[PDB]
Amino acid sequence: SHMRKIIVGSRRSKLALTQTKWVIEQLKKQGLPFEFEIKEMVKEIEQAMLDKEIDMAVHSMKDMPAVLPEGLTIGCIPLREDHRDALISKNGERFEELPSGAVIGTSSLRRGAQLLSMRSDIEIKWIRGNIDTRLEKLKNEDYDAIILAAAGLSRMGWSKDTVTQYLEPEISVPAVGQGALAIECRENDHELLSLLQALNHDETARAVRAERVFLKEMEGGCQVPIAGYGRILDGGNIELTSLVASPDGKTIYKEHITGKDPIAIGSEAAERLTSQGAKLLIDRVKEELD
Ligand SMILES: *Cc1[nH]c(Cc2[nH]cc(CCC(=O)O)c2CC(=O)O)c(CCC(=O)O)c1CC(=O)O
Repeated sequence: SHMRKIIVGSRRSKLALTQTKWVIEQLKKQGLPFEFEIKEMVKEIEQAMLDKEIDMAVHSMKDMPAVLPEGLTIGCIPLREDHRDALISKNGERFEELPSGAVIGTSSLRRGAQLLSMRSDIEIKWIRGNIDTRLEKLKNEDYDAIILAAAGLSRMGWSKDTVTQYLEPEISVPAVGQGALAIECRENDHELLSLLQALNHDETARAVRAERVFLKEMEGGCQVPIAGYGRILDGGNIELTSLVASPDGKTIYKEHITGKDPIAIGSEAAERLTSQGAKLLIDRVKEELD
């Protein structure tokens, strides 16, 4: 019959479309009268959305801006995927087993600084590309390993054949939002917001909100050696781990805070780390990037 057709904007990568289709398939489980169509197309997707050219988009949370444009919102955060960083070694060695001088591919200062904090006798080498391109570069270029998000590999069904070691937060604190998706829509799209409600995972959303408040107060992002991971403890409180590192791994600011209110705990984590010197570090790193 004649039902509202929800237009879902997506990037064209294998991963982007996979995450988008995942979300659509989950929403279909409610069996409500909506049709979904993907429009293959964060700031451009946002402009299209404000213009009503699309109704929603699915992004990786770790790629979301600190402030959404007025009139848009994160209308849903589904159950988190794996939050962890993953090591993918060409010849199968765990992190501690890689040979002295092993070249590990990442363009993330957060990742590389944490690895250099554990081992001096490795090299961190820039790499770019979508996940599949990076895995090919590992094979065909001078890298001994790469770091990827476990979540991306999982979404694609590639983990089994790729991951050498899942990195616990104790040794690589994840990027804020890693493994979470942001489903963005118009703030006034009440019908779509109600559809999205059943997919929202409150324990994930509250943990990520804490992470995000911390990142925004620190003026962090993907280009900065900053990390934050929140989870819900068995008693119900949120625990937030916050980290800033020097690019060379020699200086590490790392704290844990526990509380009920994600805004209060994110803000406190930020204040704590800023008093210790982590904000000055961030500002200096930004001065020495292009
Ligand atoms: C902030 C940032 N973005 C990226 C690239 C990226 N974004 C999303 C993913 C998939 C995982 C997810 O959905 O959470 C990825 C790719 C990946 O991490 O596998 C990065 C990584 C840059 C790199 O390592 O070169 C970052 C920065 C960071 O994670 O610190």
